[PDB]
Amino acid sequence: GRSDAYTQVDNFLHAYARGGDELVNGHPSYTVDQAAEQILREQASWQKAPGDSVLTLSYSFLTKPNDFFNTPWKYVSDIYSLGKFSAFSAQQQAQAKLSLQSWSDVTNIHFVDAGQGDQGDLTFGNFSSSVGGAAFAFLPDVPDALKGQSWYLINSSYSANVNPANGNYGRQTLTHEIGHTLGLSHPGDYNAGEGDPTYADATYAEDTRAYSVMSYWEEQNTGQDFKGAYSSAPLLDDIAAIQKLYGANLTTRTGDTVYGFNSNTERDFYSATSSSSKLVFSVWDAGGNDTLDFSGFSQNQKINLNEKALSDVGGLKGNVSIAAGVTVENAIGGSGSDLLIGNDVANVLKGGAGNDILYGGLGADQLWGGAGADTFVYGDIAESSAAAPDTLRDFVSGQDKIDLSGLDAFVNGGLVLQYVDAFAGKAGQAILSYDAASKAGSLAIDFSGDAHADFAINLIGQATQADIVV
Ligand SMILES: [Ca+2]
Ligand SMILES: [Ca+2]
Ligand SMILES: [Ca+2]
Ligand SMILES: [Ca+2]
Ligand SMILES: [Ca+2]
Ligand SMILES: [Ca+2]
Ligand SMILES: [Ca+2]
Ligand SMILES: [Ca+2]
Ligand SMILES: [Zn+2]
Repeated sequence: GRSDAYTQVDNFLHAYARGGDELVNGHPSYTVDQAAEQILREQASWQKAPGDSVLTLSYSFLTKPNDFFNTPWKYVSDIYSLGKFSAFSAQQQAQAKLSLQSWSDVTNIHFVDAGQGDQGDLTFGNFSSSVGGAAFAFLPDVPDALKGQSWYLINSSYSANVNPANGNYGRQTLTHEIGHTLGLSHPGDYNAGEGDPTYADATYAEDTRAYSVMSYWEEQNTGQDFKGAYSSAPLLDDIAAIQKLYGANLTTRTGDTVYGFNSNTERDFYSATSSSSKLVFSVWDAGGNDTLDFSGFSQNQKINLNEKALSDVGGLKGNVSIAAGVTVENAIGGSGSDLLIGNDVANVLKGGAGNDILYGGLGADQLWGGAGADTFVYGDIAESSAAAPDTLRDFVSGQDKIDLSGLDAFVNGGLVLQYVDAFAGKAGQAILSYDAASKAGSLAIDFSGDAHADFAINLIGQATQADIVV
């Protein structure tokens, strides 16, 4: 009968489900693509210049008011005044460049620094009198006089935009408004709308800050919890949306990249500096052997390397995701009791201290449970074919367990394992080998009864029959 260990894997594999025919939060559930289509509903976009291979947009920081500032009412009907104008401070400029970069990392856009003034295709400036919210931008389908502008509220009472920094609202607002200048709309409001909306007014359930920085709804609405932090860079649905517009950037991080601790992506939102770090990011990577290093956290974590899946990293829930079309290969857990689930390719999963549950999935994985009593789960024989078997690089009999309880053959077929020394031609025969010389163990099982192993598991440590769970 299925074990608790296998149950935890199955549960997390289906956590944060999207696209179900069901009504989630009284709203239809959209897939990543349906969501992208919704975010792009206005059909606004920049046109790539003649002879340019990539869309090239320059940006500049306004030094004095422009036409729209002086005469807002000539463009936006109900804006009589914007208060006092002020230029972007040094911090706002540095942070604005990091947000711009986070967009160019995922699409084919090359941002050029036009400096101080009104010469850039995208301009940034501050205003002091709110017209409703804390900032605003114009999509690229407006007359040339307005195209590319984004404005941010700064005054004695509202200070969120004064010091943008990794993880805070000020930084997300920059990323959000720039999104607008690039062509992205809020995930909702167009068919109708009002003055005081709530998440109840969302078009689809995944319109929350866990899937799109363009949303205004808390991630809690969908089950995630970033504990006060805000994503500084584009999230799962934003990447998909911006990519339909300007294509996927296939030149980004093509080397062997590490995300989290010991990061080599010179990006603040992909790096963890201490155990107290609150990470919130969606991985976009175009190539190489990559690792999600979450070694520094002591909390119980759940990591899923499948694309489009979210993980509960460092104390937060559903804070780490992997974009569509991305293959991350390895993951390293921390000292807490973790759940690491791999994807279709060969993965290196390291549970570290604590009692972990490792699920390699398809491909020949290298599973390391590390200190503690770890469980290595399997739910399909093809996950460790005899042709391309897994390798348990640090098995410890009487401590670690190999979990086979969720296989169909056992849970439905009622197959019983008979430990033989040679395949005779009966289904259910298993040979537990072990060369004391190399200290290399082995487990082969013939499910089809044709005297040939269908499922195999290499080992480096001793595996007794009392270690295998069915
Ligand atoms: Ca890479
Ligand atoms: Ca990769
Ligand atoms: Ca661990
Ligand atoms: Ca795998
Ligand atoms: Ca462990
Ligand atoms: Ca162990
Ligand atoms: Ca496998
Ligand atoms: Ca066979
Ligand atoms: Zn907005």
